[PDB]
Amino acid sequence: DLPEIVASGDPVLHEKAREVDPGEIGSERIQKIIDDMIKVMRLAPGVGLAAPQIGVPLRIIVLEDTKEYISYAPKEEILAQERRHFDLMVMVNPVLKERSNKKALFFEGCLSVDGFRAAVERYLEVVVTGYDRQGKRIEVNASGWQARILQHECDHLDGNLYVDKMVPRTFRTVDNLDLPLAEGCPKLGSH
Amino acid sequence: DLPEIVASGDPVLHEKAREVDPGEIGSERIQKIIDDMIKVMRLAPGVGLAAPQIGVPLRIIVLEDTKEYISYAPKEEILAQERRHFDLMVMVNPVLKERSNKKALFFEGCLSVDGFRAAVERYLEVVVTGYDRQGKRIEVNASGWQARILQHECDHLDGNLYVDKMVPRTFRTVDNLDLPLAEGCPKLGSH
Ligand SMILES: [Zn+2]
Ligand SMILES: [Zn+2]
Repeated sequence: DLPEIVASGDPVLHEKAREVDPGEIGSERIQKIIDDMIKVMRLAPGVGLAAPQIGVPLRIIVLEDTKEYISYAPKEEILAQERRHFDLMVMVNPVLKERSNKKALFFEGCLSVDGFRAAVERYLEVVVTGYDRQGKRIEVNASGWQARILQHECDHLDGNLYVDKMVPRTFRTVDNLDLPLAEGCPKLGSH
Repeated sequence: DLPEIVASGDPVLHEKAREVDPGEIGSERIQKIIDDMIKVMRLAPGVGLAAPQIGVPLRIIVLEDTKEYISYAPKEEILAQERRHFDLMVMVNPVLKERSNKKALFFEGCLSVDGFRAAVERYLEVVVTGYDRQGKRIEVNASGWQARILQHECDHLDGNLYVDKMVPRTFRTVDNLDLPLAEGCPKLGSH
């Protein structure tokens, strides 16, 4: 039977999650959770999902950008965002940190806050250490849309949601997403 | 037929509205708009509504708390918020200023962002100058839930929405509204 995605308000989403004990990473209990996450993330079509997003107070994140997800989207868009597909990925106790201060500005969404989008700023290049699905210890280096997902997803693990990181007055309805930015709003894009 | 409430994203909501020319206040054109607002505000049951919330880039706000709106709501709640009914009110080119530093923390919502609530801080006592429905000049002094509505509604006139003023990690689904605050969050209520 499957767990649902929790929405804002639910304390689990706005509280620091506990590090999963390496070694228990291989645990069936945990491997289950990881599978659940992966599934849900794919279920309601998404590219990221943190344990807390399903009631699990653990530091576990799953991510993936399939060329089919990207398939459907403005070529010029996909370009500017620097979005590229990347095989499913799982990280327990990830520890993220920017590889450089270059940043970018685009809209984000979260399955815990649907119907809405907001332009938030993220680091363009980042590096995340931590363990992989098998309790093995990995160092993933990324940039572009993948770096954003990592940041987004890792924040979830600290109780932070994009809404408390968005630029003023860019917040909007999924539907009005393509509407013009209000004057005084930074323009989208990189450096 | 009637105008609909615009949702975030729509530039009108995030841009400073223009002062309505005193004298045109009595204008039928404007008196219409004021009526529309009053209607809509009552239509989808609400207590505040700013011109921009219906595509009108003007500095006009309408508000009203009926003992019937107040009717159904926790007696201890209504109490703590210091909410009291007040006859419909209309203000063009209102100019609001706190009467004192004292503040309070409660959840707010906006018809341009439904399904969501967030705890935002407001001034407990305030004073708003400006004209009334008839182009007549007024000075309204308020406190409690009425002061909040004034602030909320006036912000709309400057392109500011509560989301860019909410306390971090209190944002939530209408449904999860009664859920516990996450740890590290200020407690609701007046000092
Ligand atoms: Zn999310
Ligand atoms: Zn509002």
